[PDB]
Amino acid sequence: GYVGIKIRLTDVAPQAQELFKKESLDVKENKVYLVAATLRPETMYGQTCCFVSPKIDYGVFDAGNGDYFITTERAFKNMSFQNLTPKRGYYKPLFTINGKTLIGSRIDAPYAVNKNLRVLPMETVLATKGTGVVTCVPSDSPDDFVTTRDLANKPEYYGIEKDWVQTDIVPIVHTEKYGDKCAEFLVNDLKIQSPKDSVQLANAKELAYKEGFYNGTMLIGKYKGDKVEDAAPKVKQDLIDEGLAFVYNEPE
Ligand SMILES: Nc1ncnc2c1ncn2[C@@H]1O[C@H](COP(=O)(O)O)[C@H]2O[B@-]3(OCc4cc(F)ccc43)O[C@H]21
Repeated sequence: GYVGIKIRLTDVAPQAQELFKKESLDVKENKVYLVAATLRPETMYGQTCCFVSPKIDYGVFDAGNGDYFITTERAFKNMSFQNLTPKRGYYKPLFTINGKTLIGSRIDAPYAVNKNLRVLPMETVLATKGTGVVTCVPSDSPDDFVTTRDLANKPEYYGIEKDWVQTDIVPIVHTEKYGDKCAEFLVNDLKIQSPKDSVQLANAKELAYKEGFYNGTMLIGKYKGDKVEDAAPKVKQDLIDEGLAFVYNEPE
């Protein structure tokens, strides 16, 4: 399974405003969330944006009790089978929305120390994995770092504005092998120049995880100074207790 991170949609992008208005779904009154799937809840302090795929047609689903989730239909269907939605096996969204239509939207990500976060495009989101929504932690995720780099280097070309992408990375996890921004270290060390270098990125991802999780120390938050291995389950439970996240499993 995954930890679903409830990223609050505070302001919708101009191209999506006419869509949300037609549905009578005010993001100021109602709680509309992009639900990002993560296995690294301890890294939520370093969220710099939320990624959606331009290729994916997301659903806006009734999550019950005034909540609304933006995910793939596959993911929401899975959530319905484990008491996270109003009705078991019901997964028709209120409406469908392409990832491109959400780009530029403003969001509030749980535990993120950086402010003024935006929804940005990620071309390499695997549509059949998790929720199809990926939160961006460039300090420790090689995929997120390489995607952020390309967006920051040619923002207008990528259909975004300069101020929407954040490059001033706040360190979250200290490591002995790769310093305090292991993803930056590893992307440079392995000379990964494109987000589509899947084989090398998978290598970097695993190296970053093993060192950061098993040997890393938290640099921020309630568990600053603690080993990541000890802190991670505590951060996860805190997020769940505070209504900012939840766990959900998949078939098989
Ligand atoms: N549909 C998708 N397409 C591409 N990537 C996706 C995705 N859904 C989630 N992810 C990414 O893969 C991680 C789980 O890795 P495995 O399952 O073990 O491969 C998740 O945790 B992680 O979230 C924040 C984070 C920080 C970090 F320092 C490292 C990783 C992540 O990035 C997410």
